[PDB]
Amino acid sequence: TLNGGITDMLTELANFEKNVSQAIHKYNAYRKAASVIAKYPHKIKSGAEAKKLPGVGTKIAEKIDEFLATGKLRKLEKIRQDDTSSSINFLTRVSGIGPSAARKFVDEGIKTLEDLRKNEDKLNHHQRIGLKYFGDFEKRIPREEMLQMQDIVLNEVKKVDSEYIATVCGSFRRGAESSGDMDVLLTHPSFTSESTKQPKLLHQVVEQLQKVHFITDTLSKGETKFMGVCQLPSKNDEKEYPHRRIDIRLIPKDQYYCGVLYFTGSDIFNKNMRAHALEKGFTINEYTIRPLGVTGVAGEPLPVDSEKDIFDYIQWKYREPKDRSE
DNA sequence: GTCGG
DNA sequence: GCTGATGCGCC
DNA sequence: CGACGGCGCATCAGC
Ligand SMILES: *CC[C@H](OP(*)(=O)O)[C@H](O)COP(=O)(O)O
Ligand SMILES: [Mg+2]
Ligand SMILES: [Mg+2]
Ligand SMILES: [Mg+2]
Repeated sequence: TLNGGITDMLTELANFEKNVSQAIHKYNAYRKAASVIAKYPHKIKSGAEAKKLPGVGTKIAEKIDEFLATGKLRKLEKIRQDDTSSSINFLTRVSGIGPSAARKFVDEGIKTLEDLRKNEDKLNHHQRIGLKYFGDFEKRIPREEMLQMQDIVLNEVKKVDSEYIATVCGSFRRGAESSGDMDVLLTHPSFTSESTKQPKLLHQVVEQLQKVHFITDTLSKGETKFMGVCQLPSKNDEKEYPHRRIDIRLIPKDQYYCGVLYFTGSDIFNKNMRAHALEKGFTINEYTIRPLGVTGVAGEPLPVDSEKDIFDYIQWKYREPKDRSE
């Protein structure tokens, strides 16, 4: 838990700026600072010491001085006592209630868990499922359950078409001991950057996972991205496993490396790496790495035959998945 | 909130 | 219907 | 002082 006090302070400040202030760049600034301090292999003894790290400026240095002197932050003390703030911070924990919906709900007097359950007809489909599994979704998944979930998905995908490849990404591919959810990258040879030679490629997989009662609910679904809910089967007379979030992303098979880089994360690593790419005159998305032309208009996709090729282009030494976490 | 022209 | 803007989601 | 990562799906306004 080294500099755990400081990183917890910065995360709380980030969530405030995101949820209450709707200040996305302040949110990103706080999380970048939190991530760089988490990686620092010494007990920070001063704001001046922290300020030497990239992402920590004058204002974060001053808060760290306050926090090390007093073990708290008066700004955070006040946010915690503010009723609108604490109402908004609570509601934003429901899947599908963002900053705008939370403030809207608070404006209608809907501020608590009881208030939401009374007001189900005021909730869209996503929000109703977020409410139904509120408690379940705050639970982390042990790596042991992630391996059982992997076995069901990979085995069920093989049953639809042996040409599908399914890869579990997110914190699981980074080798975390627990995961917030299950992120699945899907490829099929019939879907490339050049041609969709078969329709319902994602649909057929979702349908098989519904048929064996693994996928239990849908939050959203298009041609390339599924967002839903799944659950491990339980034994005779055992308590049921919690319901879990599942994301499935179908990526063009020739663009697998850009796709697996994106879907492995972490989010903060992606933002740091894409920001660095821009500094080096390249743009990275889940599909391609492209050069920026004279104008600032992206050029043709560069050849990529490995994750490492993307690192090479922007002149970074390769980071294994396990080294891309916070 | 921070960084780099 | 379509297109473009916005909210909320993913890493 | 401008830029800050990039894009999928749901929803709604305007034509
Ligand atoms: C943490 C201190 C703040 O840094 P940012 O530009 O959010 C400001 O210095 C104080 O502003 P406040 O939020 O009005 O206290
Ligand atoms: Mg995840
Ligand atoms: Mg996910
Ligand atoms: Mg995540």
